[PDB]
Amino acid sequence: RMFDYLVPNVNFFGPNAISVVGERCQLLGGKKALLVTDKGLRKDGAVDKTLHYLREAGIEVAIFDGVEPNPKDTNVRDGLAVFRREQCDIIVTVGGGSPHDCGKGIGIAATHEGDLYQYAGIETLTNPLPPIVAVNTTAGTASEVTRHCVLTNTETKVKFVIVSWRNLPSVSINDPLLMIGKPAALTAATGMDALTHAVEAYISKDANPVTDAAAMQAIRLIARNLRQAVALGSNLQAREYMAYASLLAGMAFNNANLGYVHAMAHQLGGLYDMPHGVANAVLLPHVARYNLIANPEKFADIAELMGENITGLSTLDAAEKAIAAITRLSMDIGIPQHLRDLGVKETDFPYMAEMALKDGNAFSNPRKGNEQEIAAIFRQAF
Amino acid sequence: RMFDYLVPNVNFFGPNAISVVGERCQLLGGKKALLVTDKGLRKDGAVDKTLHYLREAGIEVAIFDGVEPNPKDTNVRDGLAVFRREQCDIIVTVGGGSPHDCGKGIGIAATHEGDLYQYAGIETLTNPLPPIVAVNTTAGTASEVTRHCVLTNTETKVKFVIVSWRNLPSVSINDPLLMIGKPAALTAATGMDALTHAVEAYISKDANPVTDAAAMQAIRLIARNLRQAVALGSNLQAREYMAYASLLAGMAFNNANLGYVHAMAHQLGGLYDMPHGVANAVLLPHVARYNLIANPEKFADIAELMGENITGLSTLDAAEKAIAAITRLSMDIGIPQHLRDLGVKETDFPYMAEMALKDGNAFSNPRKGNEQEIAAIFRQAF
Amino acid sequence: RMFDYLVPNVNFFGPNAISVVGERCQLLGGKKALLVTDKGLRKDGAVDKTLHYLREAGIEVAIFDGVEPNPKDTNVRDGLAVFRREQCDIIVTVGGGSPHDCGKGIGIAATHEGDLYQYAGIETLTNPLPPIVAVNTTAGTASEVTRHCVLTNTETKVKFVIVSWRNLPSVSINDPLLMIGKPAALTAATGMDALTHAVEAYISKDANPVTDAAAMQAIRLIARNLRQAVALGSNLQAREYMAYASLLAGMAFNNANLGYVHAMAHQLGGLYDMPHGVANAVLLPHVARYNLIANPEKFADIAELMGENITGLSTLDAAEKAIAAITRLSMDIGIPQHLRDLGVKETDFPYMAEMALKDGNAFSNPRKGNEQEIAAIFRQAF
Amino acid sequence: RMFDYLVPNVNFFGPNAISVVGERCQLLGGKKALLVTDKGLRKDGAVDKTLHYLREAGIEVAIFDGVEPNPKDTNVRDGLAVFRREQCDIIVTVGGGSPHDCGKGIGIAATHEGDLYQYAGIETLTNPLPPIVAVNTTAGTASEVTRHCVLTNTETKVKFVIVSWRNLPSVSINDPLLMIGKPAALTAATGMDALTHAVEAYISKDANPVTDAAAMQAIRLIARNLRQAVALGSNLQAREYMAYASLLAGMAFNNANLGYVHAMAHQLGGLYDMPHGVANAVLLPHVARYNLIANPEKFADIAELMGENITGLSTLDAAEKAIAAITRLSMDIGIPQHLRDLGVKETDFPYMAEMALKDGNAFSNPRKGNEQEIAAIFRQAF
Ligand SMILES: [Fe+2]
Ligand SMILES: [Fe+2]
Ligand SMILES: [Fe+2]
Ligand SMILES: [Fe+2]
Repeated sequence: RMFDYLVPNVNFFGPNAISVVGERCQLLGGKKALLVTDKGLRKDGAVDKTLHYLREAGIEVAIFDGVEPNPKDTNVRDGLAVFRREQCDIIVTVGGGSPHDCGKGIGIAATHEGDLYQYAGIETLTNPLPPIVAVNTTAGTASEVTRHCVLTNTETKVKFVIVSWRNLPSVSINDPLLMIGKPAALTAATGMDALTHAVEAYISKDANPVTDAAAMQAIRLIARNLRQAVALGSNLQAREYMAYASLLAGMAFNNANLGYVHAMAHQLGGLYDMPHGVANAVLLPHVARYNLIANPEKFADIAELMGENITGLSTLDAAEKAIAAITRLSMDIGIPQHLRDLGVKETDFPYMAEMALKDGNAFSNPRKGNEQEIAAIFRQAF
Repeated sequence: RMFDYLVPNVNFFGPNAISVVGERCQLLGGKKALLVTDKGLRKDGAVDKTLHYLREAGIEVAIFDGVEPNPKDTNVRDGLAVFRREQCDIIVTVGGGSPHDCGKGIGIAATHEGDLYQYAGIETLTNPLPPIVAVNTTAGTASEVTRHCVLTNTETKVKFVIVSWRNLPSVSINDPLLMIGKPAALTAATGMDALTHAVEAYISKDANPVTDAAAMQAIRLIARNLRQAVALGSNLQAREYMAYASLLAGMAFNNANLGYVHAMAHQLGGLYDMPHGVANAVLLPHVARYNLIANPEKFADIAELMGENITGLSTLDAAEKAIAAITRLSMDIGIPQHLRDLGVKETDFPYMAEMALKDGNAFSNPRKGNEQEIAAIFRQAF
Repeated sequence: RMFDYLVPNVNFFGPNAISVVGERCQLLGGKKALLVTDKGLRKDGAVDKTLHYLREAGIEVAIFDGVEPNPKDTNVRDGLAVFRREQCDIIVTVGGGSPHDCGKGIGIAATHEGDLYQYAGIETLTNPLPPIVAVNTTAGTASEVTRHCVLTNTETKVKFVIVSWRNLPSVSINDPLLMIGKPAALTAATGMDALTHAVEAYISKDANPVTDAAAMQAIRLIARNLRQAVALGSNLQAREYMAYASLLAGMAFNNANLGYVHAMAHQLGGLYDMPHGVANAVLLPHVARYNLIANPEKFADIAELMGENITGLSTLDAAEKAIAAITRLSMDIGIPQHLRDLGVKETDFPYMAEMALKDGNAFSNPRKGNEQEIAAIFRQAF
Repeated sequence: RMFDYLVPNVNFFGPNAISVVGERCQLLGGKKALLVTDKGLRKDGAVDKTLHYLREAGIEVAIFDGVEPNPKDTNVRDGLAVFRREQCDIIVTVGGGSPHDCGKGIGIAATHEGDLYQYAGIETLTNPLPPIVAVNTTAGTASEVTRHCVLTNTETKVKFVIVSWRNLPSVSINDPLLMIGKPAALTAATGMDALTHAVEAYISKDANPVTDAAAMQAIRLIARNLRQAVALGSNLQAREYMAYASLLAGMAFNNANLGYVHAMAHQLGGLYDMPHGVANAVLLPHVARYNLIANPEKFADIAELMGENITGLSTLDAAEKAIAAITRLSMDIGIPQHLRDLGVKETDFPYMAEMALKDGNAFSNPRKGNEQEIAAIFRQAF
């Protein structure tokens, strides 16, 4: 009946947006910055650019590149050792989801009483984190705009979530010039992740008109730009729109939550460490069809948003076109269409399905299923 | 080429969203609140609710209801004394635009070398304000979401603006249950203010895909709800949508700015002190038609968004329908169609145009004009 | 949010439906009947038919005919006097609106302590009335299916209403064979009265899907049958469908209430005592246009229900066609178009409008108006 | 040529409509209720709700929960024993069809001398029953609004029906808040039972425009909500709309009767004791195709009612779309499509056809068949 809508205070997007990193640290009060990034991204001009604007604005910088794909709690432990030994004032995360998830963890662990795993759950944080300037490199996760901090436990080998308004970065930066170097396959997976965020947020039980505003636009932008962005990575106009789309999808799903697509994709990531992007892609249209009966009117909307002609059609028929439209986009941009080829096996369906209902994202799915109905979705996508 | 996007960190909307004010002050550290409001709102059951939930969460309160319809520099001063003498920690603003502006001004003055004018202009603020929670009771202004602080200088009899990311409230609240008591004519005017925010933001030189997400949905929401809401204030559903519409329109124009409608409306409100909502409403269609040639494609979008059938028409014809649609909506809800009836006089046109050209809102208008062209628009609205 | 839906327990309709009056009096335990009717109807064949079947089933009868157009309170006294002296067990009403109100009044006065006017208002009745078998003769009022009883207070001159589930007749009878003799003007007026019941109930604040089932079908029936009915009274099919329409519109309005049409129609009957049917008729399209902004979507349904082609149209344009259709039907059947022609004076509007805003039927109107706005509608129908 | 139309005097529906059970028992003169229910419903909150409001209203209550799915005469015996032993005044049934038929049966046995099977047939009852308040729990049977009481003869093992106006419950209550807990499969089967009531009544020999009004809206509502209701039972709007739909389908079929779908369903219920709703659903599209030639116009209507596009089509082609729309809905909600999978045997068809031809509902079917043809329908549904 009532909703909250969280989003970073100050956000920057457009080509050359990276040029504000240094300036926005001066305004936040940051003297020294912990730059949190990947081993991969650290050798060209991505971390190098923010590193240039940081020293230009007179901000000292100790870097932490020890962030694994799937951010670990020991990554926060080792990361916090730098923040404390080098005495950093501000956190600058640069990369995809992983650097962002880790920078927040460091912010939490540096500000909240010893240990890290104990603060898992809802609004359970007491004191403000150190300022975080999250410069985002991927048109997919939108973590730079999210309330969510998800790390992986070393002890239990199971991920945990910390959901707090205090995890909202102080400033977000989305510069498409930093994204040009993404290989086609990667821009496709991150692109479908963004799509998945948009439709799941659009059809979520927690969907509202304010959230819809962002989700609808994201779906539209993705449908007009994802193909062209994977076609030619140097296409700036396409990159820009993909960047805005992903940021919009984030503003949406941060406040409306997701559904079964992520609930199932996290399991594929759990058992096979399949890339989160592709896991969402191959499942999307199968879960979307399953969700269809829950709100065919909004699926009719999705079709229209994706460019489909909808004129003389019953709502159910227009809804159908949304499914087709999603699989057409999926097939055009290279996405593998069957789990059979991603290494997945049929015996792991019951376990994954069981886990999927227990996943945090399942609660907001428009259709309340069971373990058998989820196993049938997997088999349809196999 | 580059864009910023500012929005309050944490936002609440939906029926009964007032119930979080006390809890939200607790999380921001506020021990004693300054309640900034109107004499007319100060009794019934609207500021008593925010006074109730603040009392149940254990926050002490000093009320300042000395806010004028056009927030004055002396209103900030007098309210600051109450902030200082009663020793308040946090600012709760309840009402429409006036309490929110005056609230921000109080926040500024309590934090920056005492003076009004001294800090007018762009990013001129150095220090964080006291936390501000803003409860909005009007589906019109969106000042609870805005970076602007507009006061009037009694020394010069002319208004001034302060623009800062620090003016952004800590929390915004949009409870449609509070708005229900709004009389028909008032909701007609406030609706059109929002409508004006949405289209000016959408066609603005500073518009972008992200900005546009909010503007578009707001036009769709207003086109579908404003009529219903002026017909029957107790219609909760229409009240809900108007609140989101006004809020989204705020997320749009806060970051894409406005244009000639507001530039011209402030002049009507500067002389005949015409209600801001009605000044926008009466001028909207005429400034729309003027701006048409700057972006026909986006005016075609507006027609579509307002529910018009565009199927076989040329862009220009479709643009025409957006103007028609706006004036139909304007007439339906009871807006006076001619400035002549609002006591406006033709001899004042030249001077009004001159001022409009200088107004801060003039720069972002998609069509660059002169005094003669602006004067002629007035003539078309007489 | 919660709704009641009242209707007689047993209802008969169709050609020769009258053939059950006797049998149904037997089943209710009535040994002797009070026949409550008009002087006009009481000789020819109409109360004679009902008389024949009462005799055939062994029920002896005493008849009361002193019912005025607009049933007086004294009419009830005179009816109760016959009810007691003749020792009556059951009450059979035959006629239009009046004999039904008078019948119910007698029923009330016979079972509740000696005085009539004192029982005005909502659920004020404690005791069951004698069984009432209501045989309807006009495709207009639907009083045979209604919880209301409305008599004129002879001492004050003003009408009063007793609203109770205990006013529902035991059995209703709607035999179209009994309506064949109605003059064209009478069938036009009663038909418009039925259409009014239907549209006001459809757009009422108290409307719901159960209620709308009856109203939608009644509008559809009237659109396809009223012209045919006024053109030729001996047309059995047209009389059948009008009889069913009127009954359905009763089932609707009894439970969703009415609106500004009826609140204004009663005032025209209050001063010039215009026939209720024609008053509603001349007001309908004008009050409808005023109500449009409250619910354009439902007015768009009305256009469709009435046989208009809505295909390419925006909702508003579709809603327009509902007004057009109504006034087309009005004109076709010979309803007078201007109040001026019915001896209505302009200086009576301020009083009438004031009185109309207080009428019981005004609270359920979808648009909340006032003195001036309702006066404006009068001037439009002038 | 002449029609009766029976329905409870007073009906409540909408969220929280249960809150009137106690108040309504007071007005019917009831001092001590016999709560007639299932062991299942009887703990949680639904007979608890009616118990709460009964006791709050000062009504004492004895409870009989020995009602079987397929209520036996011996249940009525046992229920009646409690009615008399505990000195009960009024009967309150809460549940689906079972508690209602059993509640009616007890009411009959309480006022009608000797046995049960004796009173089987039409208007065979002479005495009024004790007042009956019926609180409905299922959007399916609509027995709370019906003239029928069907029990099972334990001596003969076959079923019997008592059809009477006196079987009409005094008050029906339809609170969708009480229907939320129904598992997906049940709401689907009860929904399709409602659908079957609506289409059979629409196309029955005994159909008329009063009856059709309720039938049409029930079809429209079911086509717009059943998919949503089975997808998420906590969907309040879909629950409301299904509840109003079932009620309307009841008001329709109670008066227009049913046809071959029910005639054949009862035999599946007889032999395999298949759930009524699923037996109906699996048969609907095949019986509908068989009945098509009796009335292609109304199937064309049914197609349009279920949202199908009929614009270009011949009546026959439009009618075809109704059959497809029915089966599409059935599959969408996970209804089993083949009797082969319900444990049905082929050489039971001859016996089932014989019995279907003798069933009470067979008479009003718009197509007169024989044993071969009915058997041939079973074969198509196999
Ligand atoms: Fe994701
Ligand atoms: Fe404004
Ligand atoms: Fe009337
Ligand atoms: Fe049934």
